Amino acid sequence: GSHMSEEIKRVIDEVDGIRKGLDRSADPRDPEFLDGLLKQMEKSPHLREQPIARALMEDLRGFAEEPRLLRTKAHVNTRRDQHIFSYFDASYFPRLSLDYLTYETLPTHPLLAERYASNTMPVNITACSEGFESRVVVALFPENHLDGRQDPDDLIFYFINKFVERHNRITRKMIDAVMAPGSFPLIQGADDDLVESASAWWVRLHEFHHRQGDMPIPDYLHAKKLKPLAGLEELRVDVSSMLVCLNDDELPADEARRAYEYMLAERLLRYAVEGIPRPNYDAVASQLLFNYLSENGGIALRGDRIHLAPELPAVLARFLDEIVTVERRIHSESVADVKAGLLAFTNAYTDYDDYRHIPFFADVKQRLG
Ligand SMILES: [Fe+2]
Repeated sequence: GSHMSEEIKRVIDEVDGIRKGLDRSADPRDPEFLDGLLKQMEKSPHLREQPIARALMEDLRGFAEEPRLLRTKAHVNTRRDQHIFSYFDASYFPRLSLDYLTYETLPTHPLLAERYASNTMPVNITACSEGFESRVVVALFPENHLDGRQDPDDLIFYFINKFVERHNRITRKMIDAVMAPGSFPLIQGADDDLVESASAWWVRLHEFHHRQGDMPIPDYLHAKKLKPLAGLEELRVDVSSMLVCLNDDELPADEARRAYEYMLAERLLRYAVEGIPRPNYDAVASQLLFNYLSENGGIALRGDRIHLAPELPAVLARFLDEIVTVERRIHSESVADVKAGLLAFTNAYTDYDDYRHIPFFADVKQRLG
């Protein structure tokens, strides 16, 4: 390798060595645990030279008095370099602990980050410790750090290489075997660099739209924690994103179009089949959108193929309007009552027993891998 790449491998091999011996049953905030971790790190000769590791080490040393990873997050948020290293404690990323990555940025069109700014970093992982190999760890959020905090400057990271992989492994196959021929002309058989860019558009518009509307997630997180409502919210921001891709004609047309089709294929196909024995919240949301589209003339089933209707962009805007109409009630009714209204919308387009994978996708999951 190059000289840097060899040194990074030495840094990461040290991380992987400490990490695998850590008592993971312990409370990772316990001072004896952290002191012992600090001592292994202080005797870790390539790791302890890295600026991010020195920030982490000082944060950890002071953690009892100051339970913030203040220097670690300042390093990452200012992007002093493209190294991300910390001690993570995330319920839904259980394999993350003492973990280290380097990333490469992805170029995005200026009007995208200009008109639709958030603190979102779509990046590719270029090297990492074992925790970041977990296929589950497709993003990284400020509160996943040991201090559990999210603050207004914090950058959110999405590992686009992992989304491209999911597209290559599941979505492509599904487009061919599930959609009508000709459904997704700009993204069908598209090159990975083009999927990559579509996916970076998706995450950027996704996070932007979370913060938009009458019930934006920062403020209304708890209103939207129930599985159907968590899923309906993700649907709201993805459809909003799709519609920006169709309606904002100042965006480059091929890229916006490619992003649009990527988002719709991912939502209609890959997210719709996820689920151990039963659908997850993303799956239920895809079920919801699918049923809603069937029943309102956005898509039709014939031949065991989804056919995308000419007026799908109109049915999408109708869909988003029904959510916004319910969410606008927040300004005059109780949260409990607006939550009941959101729930009533989802129940009209899903099947609950937990939720059941709808029969069309039960057969696709059966038919395909
Ligand atoms: Fe989201």
